[PDB]
Formats: sequence, C-alpha cells, structure tokens
Amino acid sequence: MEDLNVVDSINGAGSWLVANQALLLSYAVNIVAALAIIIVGLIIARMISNAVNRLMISRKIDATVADFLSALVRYGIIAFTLIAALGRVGVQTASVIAVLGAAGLAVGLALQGSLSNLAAGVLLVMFRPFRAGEYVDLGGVAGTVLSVQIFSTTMRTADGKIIVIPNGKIIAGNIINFSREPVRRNEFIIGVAYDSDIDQVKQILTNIIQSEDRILKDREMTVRLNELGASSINFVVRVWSNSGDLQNVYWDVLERIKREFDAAGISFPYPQMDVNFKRV
Amino acid sequence: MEDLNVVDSINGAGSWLVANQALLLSYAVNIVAALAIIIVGLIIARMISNAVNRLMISRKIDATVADFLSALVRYGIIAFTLIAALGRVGVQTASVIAVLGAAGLAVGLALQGSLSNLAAGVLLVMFRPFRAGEYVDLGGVAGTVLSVQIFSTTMRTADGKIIVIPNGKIIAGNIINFSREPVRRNEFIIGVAYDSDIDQVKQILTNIIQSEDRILKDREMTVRLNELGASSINFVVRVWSNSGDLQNVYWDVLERIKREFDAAGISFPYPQMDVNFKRV
Amino acid sequence: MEDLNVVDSINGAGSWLVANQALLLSYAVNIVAALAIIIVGLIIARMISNAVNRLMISRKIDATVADFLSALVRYGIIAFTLIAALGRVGVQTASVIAVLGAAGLAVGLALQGSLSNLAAGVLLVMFRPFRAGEYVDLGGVAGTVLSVQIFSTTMRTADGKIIVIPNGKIIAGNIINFSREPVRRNEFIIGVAYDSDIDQVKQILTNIIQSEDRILKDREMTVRLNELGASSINFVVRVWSNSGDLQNVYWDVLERIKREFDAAGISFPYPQMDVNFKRV
Amino acid sequence: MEDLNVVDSINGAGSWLVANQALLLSYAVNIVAALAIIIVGLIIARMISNAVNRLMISRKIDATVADFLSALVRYGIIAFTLIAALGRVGVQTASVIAVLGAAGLAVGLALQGSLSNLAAGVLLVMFRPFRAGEYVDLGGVAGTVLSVQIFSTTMRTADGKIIVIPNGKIIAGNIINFSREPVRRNEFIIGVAYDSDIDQVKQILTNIIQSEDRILKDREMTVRLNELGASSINFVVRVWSNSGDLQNVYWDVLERIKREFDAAGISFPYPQMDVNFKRV
Amino acid sequence: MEDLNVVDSINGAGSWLVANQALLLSYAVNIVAALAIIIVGLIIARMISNAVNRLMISRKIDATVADFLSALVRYGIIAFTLIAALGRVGVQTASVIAVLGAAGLAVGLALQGSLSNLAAGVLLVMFRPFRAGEYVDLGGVAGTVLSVQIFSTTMRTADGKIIVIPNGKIIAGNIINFSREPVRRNEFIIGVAYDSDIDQVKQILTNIIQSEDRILKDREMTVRLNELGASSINFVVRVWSNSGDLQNVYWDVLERIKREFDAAGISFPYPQMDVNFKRV
Amino acid sequence: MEDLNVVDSINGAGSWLVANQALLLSYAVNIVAALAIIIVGLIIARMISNAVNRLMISRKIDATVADFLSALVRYGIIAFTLIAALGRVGVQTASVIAVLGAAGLAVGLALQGSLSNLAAGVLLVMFRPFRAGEYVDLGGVAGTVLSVQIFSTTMRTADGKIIVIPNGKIIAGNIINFSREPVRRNEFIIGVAYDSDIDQVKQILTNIIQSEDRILKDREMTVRLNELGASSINFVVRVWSNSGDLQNVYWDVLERIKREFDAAGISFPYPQMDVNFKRV
Amino acid sequence: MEDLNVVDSINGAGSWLVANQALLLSYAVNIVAALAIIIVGLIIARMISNAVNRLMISRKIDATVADFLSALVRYGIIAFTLIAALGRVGVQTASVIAVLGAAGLAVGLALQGSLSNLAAGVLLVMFRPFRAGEYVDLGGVAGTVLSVQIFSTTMRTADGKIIVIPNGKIIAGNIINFSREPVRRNEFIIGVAYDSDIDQVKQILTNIIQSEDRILKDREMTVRLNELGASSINFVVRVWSNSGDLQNVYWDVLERIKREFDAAGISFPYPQMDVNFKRV
Repeated sequence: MEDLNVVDSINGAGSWLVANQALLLSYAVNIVAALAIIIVGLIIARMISNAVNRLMISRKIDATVADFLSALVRYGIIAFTLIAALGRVGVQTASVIAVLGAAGLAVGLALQGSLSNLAAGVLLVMFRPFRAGEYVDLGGVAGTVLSVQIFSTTMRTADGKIIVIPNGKIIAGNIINFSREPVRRNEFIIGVAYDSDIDQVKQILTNIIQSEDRILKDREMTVRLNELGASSINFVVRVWSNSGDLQNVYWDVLERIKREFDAAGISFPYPQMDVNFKRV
Repeated sequence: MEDLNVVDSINGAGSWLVANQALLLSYAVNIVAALAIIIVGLIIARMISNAVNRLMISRKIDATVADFLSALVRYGIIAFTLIAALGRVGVQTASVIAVLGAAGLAVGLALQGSLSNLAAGVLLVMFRPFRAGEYVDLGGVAGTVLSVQIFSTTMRTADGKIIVIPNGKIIAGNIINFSREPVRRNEFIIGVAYDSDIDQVKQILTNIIQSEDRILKDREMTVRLNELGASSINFVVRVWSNSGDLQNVYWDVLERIKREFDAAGISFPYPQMDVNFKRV
Repeated sequence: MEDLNVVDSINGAGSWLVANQALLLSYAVNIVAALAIIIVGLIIARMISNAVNRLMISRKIDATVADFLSALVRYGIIAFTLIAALGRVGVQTASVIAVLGAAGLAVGLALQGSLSNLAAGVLLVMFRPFRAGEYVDLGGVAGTVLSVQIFSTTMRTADGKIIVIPNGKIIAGNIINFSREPVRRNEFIIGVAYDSDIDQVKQILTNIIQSEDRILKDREMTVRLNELGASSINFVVRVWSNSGDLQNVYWDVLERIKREFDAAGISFPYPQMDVNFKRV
Repeated sequence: MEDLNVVDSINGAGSWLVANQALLLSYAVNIVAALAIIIVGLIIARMISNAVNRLMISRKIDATVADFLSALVRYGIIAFTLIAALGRVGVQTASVIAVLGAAGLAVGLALQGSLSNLAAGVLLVMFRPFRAGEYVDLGGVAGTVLSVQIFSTTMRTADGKIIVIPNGKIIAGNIINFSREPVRRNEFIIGVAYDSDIDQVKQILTNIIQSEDRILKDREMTVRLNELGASSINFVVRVWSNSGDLQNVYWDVLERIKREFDAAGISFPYPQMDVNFKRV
Repeated sequence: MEDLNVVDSINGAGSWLVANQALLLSYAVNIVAALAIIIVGLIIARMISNAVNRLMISRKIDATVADFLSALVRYGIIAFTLIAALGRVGVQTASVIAVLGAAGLAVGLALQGSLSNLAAGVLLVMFRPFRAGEYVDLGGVAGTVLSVQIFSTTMRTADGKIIVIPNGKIIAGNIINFSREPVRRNEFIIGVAYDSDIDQVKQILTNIIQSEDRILKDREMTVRLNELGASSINFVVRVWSNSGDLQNVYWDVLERIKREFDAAGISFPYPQMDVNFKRV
Repeated sequence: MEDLNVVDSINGAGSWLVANQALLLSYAVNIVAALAIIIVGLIIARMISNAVNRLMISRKIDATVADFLSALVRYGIIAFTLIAALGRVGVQTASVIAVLGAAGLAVGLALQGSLSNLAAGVLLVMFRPFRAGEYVDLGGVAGTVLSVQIFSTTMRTADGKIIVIPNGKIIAGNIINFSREPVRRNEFIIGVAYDSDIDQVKQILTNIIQSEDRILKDREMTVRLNELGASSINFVVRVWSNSGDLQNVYWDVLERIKREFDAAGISFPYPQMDVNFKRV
Repeated sequence: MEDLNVVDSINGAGSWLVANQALLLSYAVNIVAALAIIIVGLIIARMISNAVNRLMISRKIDATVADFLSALVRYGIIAFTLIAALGRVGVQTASVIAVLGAAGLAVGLALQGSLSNLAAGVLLVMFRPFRAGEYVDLGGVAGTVLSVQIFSTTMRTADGKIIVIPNGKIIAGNIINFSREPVRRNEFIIGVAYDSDIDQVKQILTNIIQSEDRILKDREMTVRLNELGASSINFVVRVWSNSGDLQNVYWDVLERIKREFDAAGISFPYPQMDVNFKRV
C-alpha cells in the first residue's frame, strides 16, 4: 500500500489502509457529520432567536426580558448541538445529560405552583361553576365577578375595591353562589324582659309578617322562643324571600318591630346586674 | 469496481462498494426509514388533531382552548417523530429525552392536586358513605346534598345558598351523617337561684317530660344538677327522640318550662354582683 | 443470483441475496414477530376487558365508571403492544417510555394520600389498639366504635350522630382508650368565702366521701385547698372509681355537697366587687 | 443441505442450516431457557406463598389479609418471571419496568409516614432518653410510661386514662423528664392591700419557710415583691425541694399562709372598683 | 513478526501484532484521545474561570464570593473532563454520574424556593396587574409601590417606612388595587337612645348628605337602622365618592353630625347597666 | 467431530463443537463464574454479619434489634449476589433493580427528618453559636444548657426540669444568647392619678436611680411619661446594668418606689368607673 | 498447539490458544487493569484522607468529627474503586449504583433546608437590601444588625440581647428598613368628654404643633376628630419628622398636651357607666 511509505514510515510494514479502510473511515464520517450538524444548528438558532422576537413583539412584551430570554434559549439550543457532536465522536456525555436533567427538574419544581393556577383556570372554564355576570364569594372574599382568565380572576368588592386572586388558590377553596338560587331564607333574633307575655309578642310578630307581601307564605314562617340568656329571653324568626329584595325586607321588618313593640308596651332591657348591699 | 473511477477518482484504488456494500447501504436504509416515519407521523397528526375536535365539539367546549390544545398536541406528536429520525441516523438524543421527561414530571406535579379530587370522587362513589338525597355535614359545612360528581360535590345550605366543594378536600376531612340514624339525643341546660328547691324543680321537669309522647321513654331520660356556677346553679337534661321532630320538641319543652317555672314561683336570676360600701 | 435480474436490474451486478441473506432476513423476522405480537395482544385485551367486567359486576359497582375504566385499561394495554413493535423494527421509543413514566409518577402522587389510609388500616388491624366493641376517642372525636375497615372507620357519637373518618388521619393522631382501663380518677373544685373554716369543711367533705361505697378507699382520696382566687378560696378533691359508675357518682356527690353546705351554714359567694364612694 | 428440500422448497437454493446454524439455534436456546425459567418460578411462587402463611399463622394474624397478601405477592413474583422471558426472546420491556417502578415509588411515598415511626422507635431505643418506669411529658401529654415499642408508645394518664401516640410524632417534639432530676424549684404568688406592711409580711413568710424542713435551706429561698397590679400588690416566692414531696409541700405552705395572715391582720382584697357619684 | 522476539520472548510463537493490530491499537487511540481532551479542558477552564471574573467585576460584586465561585466551577468542569477520560478507556463511571446527579437534584431543591420568586417576577411583569406609580395592598401590607424587579418588590408605607417583600410570596396572595378604580363607597355606624325618633334623625342625616356635593347623588345613598344592640340602637349609612376625597369627606360628615345632633337634642348614650337594689 | 455421534445423534451431521467452541464455552464460563461469586458472597455475608455484632456489642446496644438488623443486612447482601449471577447468565433484572431502588428511595424519605437533626448538630458544632456553659433560649424554651450532641441537645430549666429537643428543630428557629452580652437594658411602667404632679414624680424617680450604683450612669437613663391611659396616666423608665445583677436591681427599685411614693403623698389608683344616677 | 497437551489434556484436540488468543487474553487485560486501578485508588485515598486533615486543622475544627469524616470519605472512595473493578470483569453492578444513588438523594433531601440558608445568604449579599450598620426589623424581630454571613445573621436587640436567625428564614419573610428613609410620620390619639368644644381643642393642638420646630411644616399636619367613641370622643393627629428625633418629639408633645388641657379646663374622662336605680 502507498499508505505508510509516502506519508509515514514503514511501521511494521503492516499497511493498514486497505486492511482497515472501513475502520479508519468511520472516524471521518463521524467527524464530518458532527461538524455539519453543528453549523446547521447554529444558523437555525440564530434565525429562530430573532424570529420569535419578530412574532412576539406584536404582542404585549417588555424588551429587556424579551432579549434576555431569546438569547438564553438560543444559547441552550447551541449547547444541544454540541453534546450531539461529542456523542458521535464517541465520548461519554451521560454526566452532562444527568446534570442538565437535574436542572430541568429543579426549574419545573420552582414554577410548579404558578403552573397550578393555569390548570385551575382551564378546569373552571370547562366546568363553568360561576360566570362573570354573577355575584358570589370564594371564601372570605365576597363581591361580584368582573373577569376570569389565564391565571387569575378579577372581581369587584361591594365597596368597589378591585381585587385579584390566583386561580389555583380558589379551586382549592370552597365556593358559594348566590345568583344561581333565586330565593333565600332570613333569620332574626330578639331579646326581651322575662315578665313579658310570649303569646302577645308571638301573635304580634305574626301579624307583621302577615302584613308583608314579599315573604313567601307558601314556605314556612317559623317563630319560636329560641333559648334563654342571662339578661333577656331571646326569640328567633325565619322567613324566605327572593334574593333581590332580601336585604330591603330585612331592614323593613326591624323598623316595624321597633314601632310595634313600644306600642305594645314591651321593652328591650339593658344589661341587668343584680346586687346585694351591706355597709362596713 | 465501477465505484471510484466514474463518480470518484481512484482513491487508493481501494474500491469500497463491493467490499462494504452492506455497510454503505446501512446508512441509506436508516435514512429512508426515517423520512418515511416522519411524513406518516405528520399526516397522522394532522388528521387526528382535527378528528379530536370533530369528536369533542359535540360535547360542551370552548373554541379557543379547544384549538389551542389540539394544535399544541399536534405539534408535540410531530416532535416525537423527529427524535425518532435522529435516533435512526445515530445521534445521541438522550439529553432531549431527559429534558422533556423533566417537563412531564413538572406538569404532573402542577396538576397533582386537582387530580387528587378525581381520585376522591371515584372512591366515595364506590363506597357510597352518603347519597344525594341525604342530609349531612362535611365539617363546618352543613346542608343537604344536591349532587356529587367528577371533581366536586354540590349541596344546599339551610339558608338555601348553594355551595360547592372539591372532592379531594372532603375525603380528607371527617364526615357526619344524620339521615343514616333515625333517632338522636338532645340536651338542655338551666340556671336558677341557689335557694330554690332542687327536688321540686326535678319532679316538675320530670312531669313535663312525662307529658311528652315524642320522647323515648324506653331510652334513658336523665335529669341532674350538672354543676355549680358563679351566678346560678345549673341543671342539665337529656332525652332521645326521632331526628325529624328533634328541633320541634326542643322548642316545645322550653316554652313549657318557662310557663311552669313562673307558676312554681321559681326564677332565673340575673348576673349578681355583690358589693361592700364605704364612704370616703 | 436470481435476485437482481428478475425483480430488479443488475445494480452493480452485486447480487446481495446470497451474500447477505441473514441480514436481509433479519428485518423480516423482526416484522413478522412484531405484527403477531400486536394481534395477540389485541385479542387478549378485548377478552380481558370484558372478563374483568364479568367478574366485578357481581360485586357492588357503578356501570358508567366500570365501562370507562375497562375501556381505558384496554386501550392502554394496546399501546404497550404498539411500542414493543416499534422497538423490534429498531426505533427509539425511550422518549415515549419517559413521558408515560412521568404520567405514572404524577398519578401515583395524586392518589398517594388516599393510599395512605389503606396503609393505616392494615397497620391498625394487625396491631388492634382498639376494637369495635370498645369506646374511645381519636382526638376531638369521642364516641363508640361501630366498625373499622378498608380506608375508613365508623363510630357513633354520644348524641348518636354517626361519624366517619379516614384511617390515615387517625393513625397520625394520638389515641385514648377508656374501655381498656377499668377504673379512673375524678376531680372536683369548690369555692367559698374566706371567712369560713377550712377544717370544718374538710372533715365534712371527708365524711361524705366516707359515706360512699363506690369510691376506692384503698386508693388515695385527696382533699386540699388547691389555691386562692379573687372572689373565693378554692378547694379541690380527688377520688378513684370504676369507669362504669364514674359519671353517676360524680353527680351524686355534688347534690350531697349542696345539701350539706347549707346545713353547715357555709355559702358559695357571688362575684364580689368592692367600692369606694365619693360625691361630686 | 437437507434443510430446504424436505421440510421446505428450494428457496433460492440457499441452504441456511449449516451456514447459520448458530444463528438459527440462538432463538431456540433463548426459548427453552425462557420457558424453563417460567415454570420454575411458578412452582417456587406456589410453594413460597403457602410457606409464608405456614410461618406467619403461628404469629398473631388475620386470615383475610393473610390470604390476600400471600396471593398478591405470589402473583407479582409470577409477573417477574414473565418479563424475564420476554426479555430473552428480545422484546423491549423497558416501558413495563418504568411503570412498575413508578408504582413502587408511589407506594413507598404512601407508607413513608408510617415508616418514619419505625425509624423513631429504633432511634429512641438506642438512645434511651426515657424509660418505661419513668414519668415524663412529651408535649401537652403528661403521664407515666407503660411501654414503648415498634411504632407506638404507651403511657398512662394521671387520671388513669390510657393513651397511645406514634413514635414518629414524639421524636419530632420536645421532651421533658421529671424522674431524671431529683429536686425541683417551686413558685408562689400572692396579692394584698397596698396599705399593708411589706416588711411584716416578708418576715412572716420567712418564718414559715424556716419552719419547714423539706425545703432546701442550702439552696436559695427568694422572697420579693414581684410587681404591682391594679387591685393589689403582688408577691412572689421561690423554693427548692425534692420532686417526690413537691406537691405536698406546695399545698401545706398555702394553708399555713392563710392561717398566719388572718392572725397577722392582713387581708387579701377583692377586686376594687372606684367610682364618682353624681345625680341627674 | 518482529513483535515477540525483540521486545518480548517467543510467547507461544503466536505473533499478535499483525494478527490483532486494530485491537491493540484501539487502546492507544482511546488513550491519546483521552489525555488530549484532558489538557484542552484544563486550559479552557483556566481561561474561562478568569474570563467570567473579568466580565462580572464590572458589575456589582463581592470579591470573596466571586473568587470562590469561579474557582469552584473551574474545578467542577475539570472533573467533567476526567470522567470522560475514564469512560474512553472503558471504565464504569455510572455510579459517579448517579451521585453527582443526586447532588444536583439536592441543590436544585434547596434553591427552589428562591427561584420561585424569579418566576413570580417575570409573570407579574408581563401581566402588569399593578404599576409602581399606583397605590395598593398585597394582603396585610398596604402602601404605595416604589419599584418592582428581579426577585423582590419595593413599596412605601403610609408612615413612610420602606418595606420589601419577595415576589414569590405576593403572587400567591390576593391582591387589591385602589388606583384602578376612581370611586368607592363609604360606610358609617351610629348608636343612639331607644327613645329618640328615628324619622327625625333620618331626615336630618339626609339633609346633611344632601348638603354635600362630593357625594354621588346619582349613586345610591342608603340610610337605615341597621340593627339593635344592648346599650344603643344602631344606624348605618352608605355613600359613594371619588377615591381621592374619600377620607376627607369621611371626616367632614362626622363633625357635621356631632354638631347637628346636639342641636337636635339627640344624644349618644354611655354604656347603660340596670340594677336592682336590696339591703341585707 | 466426536461431539454428535457419541453423546448425541448425527443431527444434520453439522458438528458444532469445533465450529463454535468459543460460543458453547461462553455459557460455561458465565455459569462457573456466577456460582463461584455466589458462594464467596455467602461466606462473606455470614462472617461479616457476625463480625459487626462482635464489634458493636462492646458499645451500648439492645440484643433483639442487633440480631434483627445483622440478619436482615446479611440477607440483603445475599440478594445482591443472586442478581449478579442472573445477570451473567444473561437475564434481564432491570425490573428488580428498579423496585429495590424505589424501596431505597422510600426508606430514605422516611428517615429524612431524623437525618436532618444530624446535619443540624454538625453545623452548630463547627459554628459554636452557643456553648454548654452558657445560658440561652431557643424560642419559647429558656434555660441553661447541659450538653449538645449527635441528634439532640440537653438543657436545664430554671425550675430545674430537664428538657431535650432535637437539633433539626432548633437550627430552624431563632436563637438568643444572654451570656454573650454582659449588660442589658431594663424597663419599668407605672400608673398614677391624673392630678398628681409629673415634675415632682420625675425628679423623685431620678433621685432614686441616682441613688443606685449598679446602674450605668454613662449609658442613658430615660424617664418619660410614655402615654396617657384610661384609669391612670402611665410612666416608663429605662436603665442599663450588668446581666448578673439585672434581676436584683429590678426588684430593689420597685420597693424603693413604693416607699417613696407614699412618702410623697402620691397614690396608685384603682380602676375608676364613673356613673350617673337616676331613680325610676 | 502446546496449550492442551502440557498443561491440559487433549480436550477434543481443539487447541484454543492460537484460535482464540485475543478472546482468552481479554479476560487477563480486564483483570490486570482492575487490580491496578484498585491499588492506586487505595494509596490515593490514604494520602488524601490525611491531606484534607492537614489543610483543615489550620482552620477552626473539632478533632472527633474531623477524623470521622476523613475516614468515612476515604472508605467511600475505596468503594468506588471496587465497583469499577467489578464492572471491568463484567459483573452487573447497576443495582449497587441504584441503591447508592437513592442514599445520595436521601441525604441531599435531609440537608436541603440547611442548604437553603446558604442560598439566601449569597442572594442578600449581592442584593444588599440592608447593611450591618443599619437598623431594621425582619418581622417580629426588631433591632440593629451586627453582622451577616454564611448561613446566619447577627443583630442586637434594643434591650441589648443578641439574637441570631438563619438566612433562609429571613429572605422568605417581609423586610423593613428604617435607616434608608430619613423622615417618618407619627400618629396620636386622644379622648375627651362629649361636651367639650372641638374647635377650642383643635386650635389648641394646632398652636402646640406650631410651637415645635422639628415638625415638618412643609409636610401635612392633620388634625381631625377621627371617630366618636363610647366613653369619650376620640381625636387623631398626624405629623412628620426626622427618624432620629421621632421618639423624643413623640414624648414631648404629650407632656405639652397634658399641661395645656388642664389649663384649658378640658378633661379626659374615666370609663363612664350609666345606671338606673330601683329598690326592691
């Protein structure tokens, strides 16, 4: 062979070229493939890193982070190409794979919580437990909805204050809808002197509630002496009425009661402390 | 060989074609297989991405998310095909596998909590601890059930307000059924002047409870002086009666008591503060 | 060879059939094995998906979920067969393996909590800390046991209300048994005027407890002035008696005491507020 | 060759038997080895599944769970044998490995908490912070030990009520030993009229504590006016004495004090509310 | 061959050189490649470890940690090169890979929480729920924003005190914006003698609110007797007005009220305790 | 060949021995190596399982757990040897590896918490924030140190009660050292009649603190009227003094004050409730 | 061949040496390489285990743990060498790798929390939110900084007590700086008789604040009647002034006020309880 007398000495006279052509050429094929892969990945990364910016800038963005992210991802893709080259030549990169995988796991964990809100949003969207037009509470947070979307929900307070809350939080909690039900019960409590007649007061109260229309006479209308306290005996009342008027009626009756009790001669006592007196 | 004098020079005269036909053809078989795999996966992904939409739109859906998800999954399947190609040509994609696996782990973690509710629902369904017709409490949340399903349960409040709660939450908590048991005990407490006779009051109370039918005379009927306070000595009473009438009887007895005590001459005192008086 | 002049042209005249028969046949063996595996797995999955239903329907089930689960698992098994085929032809499915493994991890995490209750149940069963016939508390939840099983335990309340609680929860908590011990101590507190004689009261109390049989005279019977308050001086008492009668005796003594104190001339004072008086 | 003219046609006349005997026989060796492995594993699993029962039934067990577990583990071992067979023939089972590994991870997580108690038990055993004969508190749970073992510890309450608590819980908490120390301090508080002489009271108290033997005169004996309140001025006292008698002495001194103060003419006042009076 | 008679004895006369040239040379190629890789990685690490410092020192830094980190990362890169060498010679380093991967996982977990704040910052930035110029509360922390960035946010307190809070914390919480809404409601409560006329007071209050301009007459203006207390009957009032003036008006009205009530003859009573008097 | 006419028939006359000697012998080498590995591992495990006991029994141990652990680890090592054998013959044990790895992960998780205390101990040891001779608090747990070691720390209470707390717990918490600082401030509060002269009292207090030596006149000595209270006006005082005498001086001054105030004619009032009186 | 007639019988006459020289020599090369690796690793571990001690002892250390750690790490490195040997001979050690990796994961988890403090320290160092010279609070822990470093931070209390807190804890919390801002607002509250003139008091207060210089007349100076209270009507005041003098001025004004009010004839009332009197 011309291999090892022109470009090399006659090393053992053991001409390797024709004997091991495939072997010696395997390295070369590996090498060429590698470098080609490299350059193509490079140009691709450049193009794409600018292209994503091209597409995103139309949408709402910030420039600094846009640039930072595009450049960083570009660099990472590059790294990918590199490891592939190393693998082709026959180097052990499993360690590199391991470390980068650990990094991916760590970042996934870091963002997990945020991601959960995404999940929550999707879920509630398909389920539609409540809608923006509706008025509800999400647990300690009452007020009307304004909008609901990607990661957070937007609702207004009775005072008007706007509040925002993440989706992941709310789904975990319990939920209450008032809009979905038209009618609701109402409750009242009263306290009076022990002497006073329970029957008189009872029928009085009755006459009042009779007087009202908005009440649901169909539905029950309970009036009892609930329980006994230390200062006053305490009555309870129950009614049903449409959600819309619930508050108003709630106020109205109370005024009525006050007027009617004084007319009746009844009284609501003050805290009563009894004493025994001795001089010393 | 005709290999390296027509399409190539006489490179070492070492005709490789017949010598390494299998070797040189291995690349080609890899290549063709790869590209074929690619295109088939592509058309499949297209078809399926539209087909899932076809099937789902019949069901309740939102268009934006439907499109988003279908397109995204389509793209992902595509990616799968790509990596397979790279593998056939003989590139090291283990890093890619690692990163995508980390991503899958992260997303699974993010949605884990939601998924738990699914599990809870299935479990309770087969176990059937409670049923929609029944009235129960799930811990701080009393009211009647309305429905129970995929991830959440629906029940009504005594006031009527509708509430919803995730399944995963409830299973963790303790559970209480009232429907399942027909009868329940009841309790009462009373407070009186120290002077008053305990025997008189005792037999009085007794006579009352005797008077009632709904009480379970079979079952015990305890009446004791529970303990002594700072203002009044305090009695306790116990009874049993069917769940349905429990509340009513509870009210009835109290009225009786009030009437009977005044007849007896007994009195419930007010808070009593004793004093010693000196002028200065 | 007849290979490449009948079914093919004379491509390099390099007849491959006899030269590479094993090689060219390897693909075929792979292929046939694959498809065979496929079909067998398919029929198996069909049979088994119906068979599990056959077996389970005898037991308590719901039809919708039964069908859903059987079909889903059927489909999954199918998928298994598919990947095996792909592997035989020589495709890289490690990515698929990775993603499905991530999914399995996620679901395991989701159900982990529920599973913990299983573990708890098994544990308590072999340990037998308490038994259904017995009466205990599990921390804030007192009442008698009714039954204990797979994931949850069932006990009754003193009021009769039935309650259910998951096994995983209880094992974590502390546990208290009353049935296992026959006898228990009891405690009492008293408050009196500062003027009153401690020795008189002491011997009185003593005489009372002497009067009782159910008390364990063998065991200690402590009677001290525990400590001094702002309104009265406060005594304490201790006794021992069998669990069964514990409550009754507890009540009995108190009645005795009241009677005996008035006979003694002692008194339990009311809250005493001293004053100094000046006119302005 | 006799291969492909007797049992087969003259397919390409390319007699494969002698040419590829090793190759064609490799399949067979794989196959035979596989099936043999299968059957042996089967019989082994049967024997062992019954053998474990044989051994365990001697110990405390429940039959249902014993059977369930033995059968389940038997089945699992079987599955192992199966996958090995599949591997020998040359099928890709890595997916199966992955899923079963995910399952193992999930179950380990589920039982982790329980297992922690095991760890705790071992630890405390070698460390021996406290012993069964001793009396201690583990944080909110005071009472004497009864026994300590595998996963839980057993102690008695002062009232006698038996309580059980898991080992994992306690090790986490703080721990307090009374037995290990023979002597302890004691504290007292007092409140008196502002007018009264502090020196008189001081020396009085002193004389008392002098009177006692059980007190450790060697150790300090502090007596100060701790601080000033709104109703009275408040004294503090400190002493040391052996654990055993600690309670008794604590009571004794108090009686002494009461007697001695009345003799002294001192008094403990009641809550004093001053007033200004005007008529309207 | 000249192999084993010059440099070695005639070991079995089985000249290995020409027979196994490729085999024996494989080791050598491995070896040379390895060492070359080593040295290049070394020089690279040196250069880069200094280069990063060169670049970072321009930015705000601390020298000690800068040096520490640069040196440590340098060393780690070195380690990478080493394992690659070991792999080429044909040693099993999978254990090393495993341990270092476990370490990476641990560190990722340790820093996860901090990293979460990064995520939060990015998210809020693109979402822009609130802006620095605006005044808001983040839950228990009210005050005006100053700046928001990488991991933390900076806002000022009403008192002026500067406060800082991590981003990860806030995103989790609920959020409230006042700037975004121009107008808000306001509330008031009042308490008066039971005797006093509700109509008189009502119209008075009305006249006041009429008097004000800043109030939104368009919007509702509620005036009711909210509920009844133990000492005074209690009124409520509601209004709407721009955020900017909200506080001022809130104060103004109150002054008005005080003046007007005394003019009216109304009075706000003090806590009223009723008594019954007996001498003993 | 003599292979298949003596010990076998003339199967295809295709004598395999000389043709495939290496192949057929590979199995044998695998087999012999395997069994040898087995037996050696066995004897090793026996020896070592007894040897560890030999070494440990000298140290403090319990016999039951010693035996249990030694036997269990012995068995596990055995298992290792087994899997290696299976691997040599050419069986797929990756599943076994997976399951045992899952088990190791689970146990590591279970013991993690305990292990954390180890870490804490090491850390504090090198850091030496506090030392046994010193007196400190670790958050809600004040008292003097006794000893600190492997997993827990030991300190004494002021009352003398011994307490133990795990290391992992404390490091998490905040830490407070009193020994490390020689001097500390002190605070006092007072309340008096509004009429009384602030200047007189001020100079009085001043004269007192002047009277004391132990006070650090160098350091500030603040005396102000902190705030005006409800029943009385309230003064504050500040001083500095060595830790050792801090308590004593704190008491001393108070006595002084009491004496001096009565001399001054000042008084500390009682809670003052004003009234308005009307007969009905 | 001389192989199997001198050192062995004529086994099948199938001389293996020259036929399979490479094969039979492969074992040997594996073996020699292995043992060499072993011994070198051993000597290295010895040297290094002593060398680390040599280097560390200069720094602050404890001997027992130093020795323990050095020996343990030495042993572990040894183990590494061992597994490599086993791998070369061709044994399956993947199980060993798995278990040791699980152990590494467990230990990383155990120390994770501690490590987090490291991260926190680094972060705060580069960010420099606060500096040692400055005075701040970290949430419930106010006092001046002393030093900040590796894992913990050191600050002094107003009382002087030294406190230490881990870095990981603080970063999580919210942070407050007083040093960074020069000026701060101040607040005051007052309560007076309802009769008293608001205008008089208002202008009085005004005159006072006018009197002061340190106040920022530029900045607002609010004086309103905040709200009407129960026993008294309650005023509020606001001011701004430099941090340094904030406390002093805060005290000064109060003294002024007291003096000026008595001069004005105003009074701060005591709690006023009204009564109604009847004899029985």
